[PDB]
Amino acid sequence: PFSLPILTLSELTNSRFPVPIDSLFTAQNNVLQVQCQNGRCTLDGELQGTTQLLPSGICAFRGRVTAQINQRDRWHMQLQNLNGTTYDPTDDVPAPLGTPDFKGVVFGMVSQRNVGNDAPGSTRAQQAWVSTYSPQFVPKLGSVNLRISDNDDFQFQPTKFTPVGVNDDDDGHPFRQWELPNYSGELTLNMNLAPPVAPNFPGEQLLFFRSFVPCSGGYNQGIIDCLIPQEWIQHFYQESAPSQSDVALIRYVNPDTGRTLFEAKLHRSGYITVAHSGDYPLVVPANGHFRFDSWVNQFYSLAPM
Amino acid sequence: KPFSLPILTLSELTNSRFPVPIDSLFTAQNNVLQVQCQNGRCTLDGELQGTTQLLPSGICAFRGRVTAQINQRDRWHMQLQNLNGTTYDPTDDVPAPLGTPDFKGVVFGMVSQRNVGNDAPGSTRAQQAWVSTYSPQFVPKLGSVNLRISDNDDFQFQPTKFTPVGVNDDDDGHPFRQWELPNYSGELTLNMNLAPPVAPNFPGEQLLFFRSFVPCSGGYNQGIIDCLIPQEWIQHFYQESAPSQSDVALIRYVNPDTGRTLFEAKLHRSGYITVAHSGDYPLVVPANGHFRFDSWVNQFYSLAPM
Ligand SMILES: C[C@@H]1O[C@@H](O[C@@H]2[C@@H](O[C@H]3O[C@H](CO)[C@H](O)[C@H](O)[C@H]3O)[C@@H](O)[C@@H](CO)O[C@@H]2O)[C@@H](O)[C@H](O)[C@@H]1O
Ligand SMILES: C[C@@H]1O[C@@H](O[C@@H]2[C@@H](O[C@H]3O[C@H](CO)[C@H](O)[C@H](O)[C@H]3O)[C@@H](O)[C@@H](CO)O[C@@H]2O)[C@@H](O)[C@H](O)[C@@H]1O
Repeated sequence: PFSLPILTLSELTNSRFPVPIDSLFTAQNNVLQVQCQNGRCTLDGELQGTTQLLPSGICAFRGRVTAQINQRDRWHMQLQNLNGTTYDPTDDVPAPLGTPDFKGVVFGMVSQRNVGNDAPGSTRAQQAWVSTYSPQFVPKLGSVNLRISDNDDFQFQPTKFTPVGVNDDDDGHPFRQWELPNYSGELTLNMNLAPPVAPNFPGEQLLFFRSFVPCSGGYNQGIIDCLIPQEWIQHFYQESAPSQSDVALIRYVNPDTGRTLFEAKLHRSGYITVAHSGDYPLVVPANGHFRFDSWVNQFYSLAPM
Repeated sequence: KPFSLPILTLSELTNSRFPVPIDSLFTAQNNVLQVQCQNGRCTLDGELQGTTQLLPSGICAFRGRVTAQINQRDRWHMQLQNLNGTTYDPTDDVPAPLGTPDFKGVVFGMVSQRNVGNDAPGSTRAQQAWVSTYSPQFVPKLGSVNLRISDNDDFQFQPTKFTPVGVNDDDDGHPFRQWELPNYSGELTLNMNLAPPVAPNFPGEQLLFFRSFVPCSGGYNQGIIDCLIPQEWIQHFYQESAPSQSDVALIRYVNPDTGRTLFEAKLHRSGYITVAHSGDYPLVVPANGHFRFDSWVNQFYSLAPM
C-alpha cells in the first residue's frame, strides 16, 4: 500500500539543492514552463531527468582536471559519474546525474587527491565556481570548466566539486531557477528530459517545497523550489508501490491536534497541486506533515487550500 | 512491526559522520582505543542518540549568528542555533547541538551570511572558513564556536551558516583523530549525555565500518571517516520504529544478480555491526551488493567466518 514518509519540513531536504526545506509555496500559473531535471521521480519509484538518490550528489561533480584554457572558465574537468564510474555520453539521460538544472553560477569548493606517479596522495582544496551559462558547460558531452581562486595550486588530477550556494553571474546573466542550461552547449537541443509539469484542472496551482540557499554577494534571495523533497524520492524508490490511479489524494495534518489543515493532489508523475489562486507562502504549524489518504482521479475536486 | 533494512548499494549510501557517499566496507582489528562517535548513532527501533539528527546536510554543519571577534586565531565568535533555526538550549540532554562534529581536527568549508534587520537587509557574502575542534573556543555545548576565515574585512555580525567540505590536521601539529571526541564544553570540562562506547565481545569478532575518503585541504591525509551505520539506515529505523525482538539481528550481504549470500554479520540492537574476522581488511565485494535482514538471534550466535 502506497505511503509517504512521516517528516516535518525541517526534517526534509530540497531535491534541487543540498539544503533543508524552509517553507511551502504555491505559485500563480504562468506561461513559463516548469521542467526541472533534479527532484524528478514517479510515485512507483522511477527516477527521471538527472535525479539520483544522495543529497550530497545534488549539484556536485566528480572527475579529472585535464587542461586549462585562456578563458574565464579556465580549467577543463572531464566528468565521471558521481560514484566514480566512467560516464557514458550515449546513456539515456540529459546529463550526468546530479548536474545542476538551472541557469546561474554555483559556488563551492574544489578538492583534489592525486593518484598515479605524481605525488600520489597529495591533496589541495579551494573556492570554485561553475557557470551554467558558460559555453564550456557541456556536461552531456562529458565536461565542464571551472573558475578557481588560486590558479597556481591546481593540478591535472582527480577532482570533486562540492556545492555551497548559487548566485547571479556578472555580465547580465541572472540566476534563473526555471531556465534549463544547455547540457550540450550552444546550438544543440537537450535530450531525454523529464517532461514539463503544470496543473490541468481549473483553479489549481503547483505547490513547491521552498529553500533559501546561500549566496556569495549582492541581494539575491537564493530561492530554489522543488516538486517533491529528496526523502520522498528515496521512499518511492524503495517501496515501488504500484500506483492505483493517476492521482493520490494527500492531507497536511497537524499530528498534535490530529486535524487536517488542507488537502492536495499528488500526481503519479511526482508533483503536487492545490486549489488556490495567487502566489502564496503557506503559514502552517512547524509539526505538520502530509499523509496519504486515498487514490482518486483527474476529476477530483479539491477543497480550497 | 517486522524489522527491515532499506535496499541500497554502497554508492547509494551516505556516511552518517560526514556528508559524503560511502566508498567501501572495512573491518578493523580490535584496539585499546574506544569507538564512541556521537554522530551516526541510532537504535534498531529508531531512537537517535548522541548528536545524531536526520539530514545529511546537517552533519558537521553549524547555524547561528556571528556576534564578536577576538584577538586570537579562532577569531570570529558564532553563537549557535539548532540547525532548523530554533533557539539552542544548553540544558538539553545532548552532548552538543545536533550535527556538531564528533572528532578532533579541523573541518574546512565555507561560511555564508545573509543580513537581517537594519544593516543592509538581504545583503550576502561567502568565503572559505575553518573550525578547529581543538580550539579553546570550540564550546558548542555552551552554545558557541569560533571560526577562522580567509578575509577578515568582509564579515559581519549577522546570521551565518557553516557548510562543511572536508577535514584536515591542523597546521600547528594537532592531528585529525576520528575516534577522539572533542571537549564540547571546552578545557577542564567533561562531556555529558554521550552515546555509549561500542566494541565487540564475542571472541573472533570485529567491528565492520562503512568507510568514506573525504576531501582534505593540503598534505597527504587519507581523509578516512568510518561510520557504524549509514545515514539512510538511521532514517529508515526512525520511520519504521520496529520493536527489536532480541539483542542482535542477523544480516546477510547478498548479490542480487546471482542471488547468493556472500557473508553474514551481526547487527546489534544499539546500532553497530560485527563480523567474524581477524585483522584489518578492506572488503572486496561486488558493486551491486547489499545487506538484508535474516532473523533475530542472540549475543552468542556464532557467525560463519567472513
Ligand atoms: C552586498 C555586498 O555584496 C558583496 O560585495 C560585492 C562586491 O564583492 C567584492 O567586494 C567585497 C567588498 O565589499 C569583497 O571584497 C568581496 O570579496 C569582493 O568580491 C562586488 O562584487 C561588488 C560589485 O561591484 O558588489 C558587491 O558590493 C559582499 O562581499 C558584501 O559583503 C556585501 O554583502
Ligand atoms: C602536498 C601539498 O600540500 C599543499 O601544500 C602545502 C604547502 O603549501 C604551500 O605550497 C603549495 C604548493 O606546493 C602552495 O603553493 C601553497 O599555497 C603553499 O601554501 C605548505 O603548507 C606545506 C607545509 O608543510 O604543506 C603542503 O606542502 C598543497 O597546496 C599542495 O598542492 C600539495 O598537494
